[PDB]
Formats: sequence, C-alpha cells, structure tokens
Amino acid sequence: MNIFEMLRIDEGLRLKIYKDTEGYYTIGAGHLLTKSPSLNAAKSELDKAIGRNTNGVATKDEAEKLFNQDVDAAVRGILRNAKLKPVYDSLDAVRRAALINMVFQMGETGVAGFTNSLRMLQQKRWDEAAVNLAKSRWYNQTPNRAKRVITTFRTGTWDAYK
Ligand SMILES: [Cl-]
Ligand SMILES: [Cl-]
Repeated sequence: MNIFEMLRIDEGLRLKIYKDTEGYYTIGAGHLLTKSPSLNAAKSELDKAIGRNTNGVATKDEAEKLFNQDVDAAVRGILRNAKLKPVYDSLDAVRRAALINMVFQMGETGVAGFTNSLRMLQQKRWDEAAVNLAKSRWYNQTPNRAKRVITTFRTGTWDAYK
C-alpha cells in the first residue's frame, strides 16, 4: 500500500466531469475544477488543465497525470507549511500518508486549522488525536473516508485499507 493506492481508493478515478460530495465539478481522482455552478466554466477549466479541447472528457493517462501533479502539490504544500511541516517530519511513513490524504482532500489551510489534533499527533498521543479529529465537519460529512484516515493515524498500519 502507498499514498497513490490509498487515494485511489478514497477518490476513485472518473473520466467524465462529475460533482464531488459538495456538489462541485471535478474530474479524475478528486481534481476540483471549479466551485462555480457553471458546467461551462468547468469545461473551460478542464481544457486549460489538460491542454486540449476536451469536451468534459479526459483519457486515463490525462487523469493520472492530474493525479500525480496533485499528490506532488499536496506534499510540497505540507513541506512549505510552517504548521504542517513539523508534524509531518515527526511521523512514520504510514501516518505521513494519512496526513497527505487529509491535505489532498481539504487543502493545506484546512488541515493547518486542526491545531489541537496536529499537536496531539506531534506528541504521538494516538487515541487522543483520533478522538479530536472526529469532532469535525470533515468526519460528519464524509464519515467512512474520515474513519479510514483516522484509523490510519491511530494504528500506524494500513488495516483500514486492506
Ligand atoms: Cl491544474
Ligand atoms: Cl465517506
């Protein structure tokens, strides 16, 4: 198991523009296109991202390329973030993937906001962090995914994904 396989399970890989859990236009493995209600705007963003007139449809390779870029960007965002970097540096390889997953889903700013949970993760207080992470809109809105990530932080294993 690795970060890509993990996110593939959590996000899937759709080849036609679709609406995410929040009703926003997305493509591939959770690549948000726009928060605008407009399908046209979505299509415009898609074409700009892939570099061709797509007509709302991407090929598998194109989607995968977007996926690779997004994973790379999440990691880099973490490393550049003053609040995130120290937690990431303190974790083992499995838990680092869990942190990457949260950043991929909610953006750096969003995760950076879980102040208390981050401090707990940094102190290796696993069960405490898991409880804290669960008190969030994130857990209430996408519970199954949040439980998978939470368990990963709690145990340090990939059990929730196997
Ligand atoms: Cl892009
Ligand atoms: Cl879910």
